[PDB]
Amino acid sequence: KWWEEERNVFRGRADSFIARMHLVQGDRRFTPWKGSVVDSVVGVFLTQNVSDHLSSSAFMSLASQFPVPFVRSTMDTVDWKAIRAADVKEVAETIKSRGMNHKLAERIQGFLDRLVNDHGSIDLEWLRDVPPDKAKEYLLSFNGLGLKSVECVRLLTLHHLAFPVDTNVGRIAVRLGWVPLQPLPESLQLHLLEMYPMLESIQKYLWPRLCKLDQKTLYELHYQMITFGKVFCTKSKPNCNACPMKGECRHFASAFSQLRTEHRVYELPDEHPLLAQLEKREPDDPCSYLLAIWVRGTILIPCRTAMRGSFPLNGTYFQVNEVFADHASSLNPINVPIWELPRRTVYFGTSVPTIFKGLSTEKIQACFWKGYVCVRGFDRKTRGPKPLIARLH
DNA sequence: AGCTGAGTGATCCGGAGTCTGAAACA
DNA sequence: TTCAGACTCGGATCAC
Ligand code: SF4
Repeated sequence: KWWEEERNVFRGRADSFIARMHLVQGDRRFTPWKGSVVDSVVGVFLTQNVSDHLSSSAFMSLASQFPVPFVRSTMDTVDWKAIRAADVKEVAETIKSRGMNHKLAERIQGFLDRLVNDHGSIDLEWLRDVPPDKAKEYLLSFNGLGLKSVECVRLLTLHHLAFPVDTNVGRIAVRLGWVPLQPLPESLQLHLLEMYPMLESIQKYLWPRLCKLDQKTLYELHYQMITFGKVFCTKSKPNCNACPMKGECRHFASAFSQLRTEHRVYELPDEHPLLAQLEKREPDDPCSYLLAIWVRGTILIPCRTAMRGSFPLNGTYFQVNEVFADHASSLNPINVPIWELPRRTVYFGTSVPTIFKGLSTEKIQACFWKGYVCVRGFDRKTRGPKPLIARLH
């Protein structure tokens, strides 16, 4: 029964959280994405020890290097048989921009070899049928996957009852009024808030509190937690004064220009005849097409439209207001000889934390309601990632 | 008692960032 | 003013 009270109090903290920020991050509602499960497995391979934008870029580089011949559609966008028949050198060169490329490429090749010598064709849709316990056991039975990876794959793709704790989640849960930094032990004397490394097996002390909650609740909690950690709780100087839990974050009680490059531009309606070469935008994005201005023009495209959805891990790599830069439209921008359209801001930069540092709360709210973020570029022809043009940031 | 052994504890893999201290000059 | 080396988004070992 005492277990019950703890569970209830945690449920309450979560509810206060998922709501309080819901007035800031807009609508983080569940939206399904296409794609097989092997896409998720390769993605969780790829994002093991690298930042999110770099991992997404490496994944799309893999996708464009070997695209599936093509005309929740659980069909892999990458012809993994080609990678099975490929060589280690070239595939490591494919993700050379990520690091660890030899090691990761070898691990991917070993995983694919294990799969094919197990049951022939490359397929894991049947993981959706077995009980979650045995599926979790078999996924963990692989090499190169710890517990965080399998928990993440299960929760965000197979919709089980799981909670992956990345660095942000552990830091957040140890720094707020939630579980302290002394779960099993008793420090009781530190006299500072240095946040020395406590990203570890704490889950045995946290998972019991999160045994019985809704799946959508856990999905939204994870999504909003990671974006909130990206924007508000950074390892170096959080904008703690501006966090709505300033009256509740335990760390805040201890004490009490070149980053952003924005251009006020106009968005593109979905029925503009000059956009006929732009993949025929799909209807499941709150945000729309954008155009960057300096007779002159340069277009912007949303991420989900650019990739046709079907991104691994249900597309949690990307922010809600995240757009791509068309490489062709950047190399030789189009001359379009348009003022009465609504004016919107682009907030260019290089990552999520870099752009949002130093900003006041109202500016954050504005850029989440009628704002946008872009940190990279994209080529329509080869469907591959490319470095961002230096003409803006 | 004299050999486990459990568990961590460093350390690794590796590009691209940024951040930060020294130097330098006043 | 430079700039250069340190540090920052897990899973294998391997030593203790
Ligand atoms: S109150 Fe400040 S330090 Fe605490 S989580 Fe919010 S932004 Fe971070």
